[PDB]
Amino acid sequence: TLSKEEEVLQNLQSFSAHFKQVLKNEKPLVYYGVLKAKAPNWALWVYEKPLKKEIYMNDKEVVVYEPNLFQATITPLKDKTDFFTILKQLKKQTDGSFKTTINKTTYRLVFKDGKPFSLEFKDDMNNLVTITFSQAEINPKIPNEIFVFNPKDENIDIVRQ
Repeated sequence: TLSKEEEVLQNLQSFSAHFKQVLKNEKPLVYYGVLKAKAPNWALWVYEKPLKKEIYMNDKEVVVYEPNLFQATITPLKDKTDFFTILKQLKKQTDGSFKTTINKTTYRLVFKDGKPFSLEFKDDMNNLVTITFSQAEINPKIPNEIFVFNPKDENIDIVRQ
């Protein structure tokens, strides 16, 4: 009664992948990085190119660290919308994609060769965000400390918005 993709989501406890992030508008400026996610609701997005940014996320908040600025911006989250939460919520659609809606934003996951392949949603400006995964790993061992925002030094301005 579970498809192969449905079993992956049921059994999933961690995930890592390289990603390409495209936002559709004037000219596609494409961001590249690495994603690590882990139960219960932890996620880390490391952008490597062309800008370096680290986005730590859990159930309660998101931390956006901009090393070029020596600044971290913290936003409390009212809805659980981290990557692992979304996956554990997806339901299979008639077209074979997977979807879920959280706070009026619909997220669409497509699989390929048995692994998460792409994630698509509108941002809060109604712009379409497409994230494509490569070198995807199902249930890798990801050490917990990777997820701890450790400045590490203390030049960092902490901005709350």
